[PDB]
Amino acid sequence: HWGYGKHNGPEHWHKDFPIAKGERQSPVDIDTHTAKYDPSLKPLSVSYDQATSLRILNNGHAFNVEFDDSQDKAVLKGGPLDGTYRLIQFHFHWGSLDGQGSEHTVDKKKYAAELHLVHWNTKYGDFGKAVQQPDGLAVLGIFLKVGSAKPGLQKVVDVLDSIKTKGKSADFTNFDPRGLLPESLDYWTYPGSLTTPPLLECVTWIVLKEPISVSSEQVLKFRKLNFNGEGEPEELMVDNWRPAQPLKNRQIKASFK
Ligand SMILES: NS(=O)(=O)c1ccc(-c2cnc3ccccc3c2)cc1
Ligand SMILES: [Zn+2]
Repeated sequence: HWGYGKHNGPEHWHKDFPIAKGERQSPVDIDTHTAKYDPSLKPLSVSYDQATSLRILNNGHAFNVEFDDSQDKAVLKGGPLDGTYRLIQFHFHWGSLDGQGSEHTVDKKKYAAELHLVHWNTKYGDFGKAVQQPDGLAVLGIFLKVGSAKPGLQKVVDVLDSIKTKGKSADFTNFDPRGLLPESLDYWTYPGSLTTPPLLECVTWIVLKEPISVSSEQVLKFRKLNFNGEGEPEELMVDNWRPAQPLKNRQIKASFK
């Protein structure tokens, strides 16, 4: 099955998921000089004060911090969006080296990691229905650069030892995702896809221009996770990013001048 290795990595996915060669695939390079300022773009509305985190899971390609999405608790609105999107999970993509790891790039620059806060459009009733719709998901993407530690990330880092291998999960209640956001909510936005199989073309991408800083030790502990399950040969969970895909007939808009 699919993964990030030489024999099952992004270059192979199209054989099981032909949409990998589609017209609105993610991630993309964000050419900041070609992205046009759109003065009609509204500010983002990130309402996370009532977020209810539940669990953290090693799913064999990343770790997901999952939320209660059975009610409107943590929601994304505004920006390019119509309607209300419920937070269901966030996860990261990261590198084996500080100089790579993000999925989106900015003027071809790669960050050490990228955070994805995944939300689904409540008008479709549940997550599984939403991913079948071209406006089903809104993913808030946030770059991570290596520098000073991010205090609000440390509770995530601390628990990774307990979910080292594929299929392990741990209680993760009372985590506040507001501690993962940068100061500014200026963003770029474009229509795209899931960056992992099934690669469905259901995502409005909202990528924050301001990265967050994490410490070398924080990302180091990301890289001690495992792709494999317990009892199998150890494969470090590193370089779980898909590279930039052709922009094709899309325009990236900027919320800011
Ligand atoms: N990396 S990303 O674009 O933010 C992202 C990628 C994939 C999913 C996801 C994962 N597994 C699925 C299984 C069945 C249906 C939809 C799925 C979506 C959810 C979010
Ligand atoms: Zn992702």
